[PDB]
Amino acid sequence: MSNVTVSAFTVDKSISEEHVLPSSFIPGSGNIFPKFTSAIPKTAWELWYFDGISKDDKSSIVIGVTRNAEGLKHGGFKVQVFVIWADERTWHRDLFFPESVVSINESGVTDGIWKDATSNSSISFSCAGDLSKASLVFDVPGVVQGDMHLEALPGDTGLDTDARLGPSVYYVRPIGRASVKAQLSLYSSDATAAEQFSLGTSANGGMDRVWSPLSWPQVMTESYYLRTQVGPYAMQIMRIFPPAGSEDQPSTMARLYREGQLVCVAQHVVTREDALMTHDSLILSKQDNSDSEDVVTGGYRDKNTGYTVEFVEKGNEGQRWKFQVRHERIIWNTPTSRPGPDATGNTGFVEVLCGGTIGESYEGVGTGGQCELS
Repeated sequence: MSNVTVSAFTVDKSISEEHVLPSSFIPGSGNIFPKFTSAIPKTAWELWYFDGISKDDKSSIVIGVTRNAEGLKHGGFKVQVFVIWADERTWHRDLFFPESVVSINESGVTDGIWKDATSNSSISFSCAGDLSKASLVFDVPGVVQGDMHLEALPGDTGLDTDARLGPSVYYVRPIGRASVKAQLSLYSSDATAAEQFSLGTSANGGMDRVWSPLSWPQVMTESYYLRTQVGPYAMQIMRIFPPAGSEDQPSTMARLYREGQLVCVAQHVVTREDALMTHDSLILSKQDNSDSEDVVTGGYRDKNTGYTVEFVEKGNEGQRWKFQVRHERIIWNTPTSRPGPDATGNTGFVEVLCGGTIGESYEGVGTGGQCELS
């Protein structure tokens, strides 16, 4: 009943056994529309990611809307929802929907609807054509109901930058920098009680769009995610280490903004400020200050308490921005191996940051995540 372009998947019919090639990356675009349009191969995956974190009280919300075959045994395509309250209570669900539909409508809005007709449940996202905002509607009775809204902050969009994350993954950032609001009713597992969640004030966040034809262990052994507003600064980092047995350099899709102006476009990871002066570069190193009072580690074999971030502008005269990243609160700990002293895992953090150029000590909070595969 309207002039739509549509990719309608069901978990029963859209998972292919043969290998499929995805449509190509659209430079300068949010790439919101799915790249595996008719069927998705067993190893491939697609991600629509949204988060926000309150500078005022450190409440935070994290949404992963995915297509991939791993949910097949679970009854559909997975959506992940994590929240942490100001008081560090947490809530989480993996939700599986048989139907996933992404469409572009007559006004240019791209809508994604993950639905489960027989439980009257759905989670949807909606991206404005100009990516000036995106909103989500949670409608899962007895589980989660409410909405989330992201508004793009003024300035450069960063969409005219390289989105490759190594040779097998594309990491696009449709909304790099946004203000965020979220209100949810969150139910207990038995659905007899519900708690209210309101994202705190002065919340920042954004939206990322990620996809690959290869499984996670085929593209990386470890990843670090970070998104934060630090006074005038805003930065988004994804850094991976190459898969086991490879010998590539680490990869990164890392960006630094100042007053909304994109000032460092780092596609390379280095260990030293002079290692690669022909390119904007990133130094990302773990820290271990287990004696500090305001720090946490993940719940697996990585005992790092934080990271040092340094953006190194290109050139002999290039600027340098350095930020300390301290893990302050645990949003989630989920395993990527069987239990044990050497177990690996995936941890989400409320991060606290401080830094800038020399002579600056701006502060903010951010969302962090680290995953180590085995």
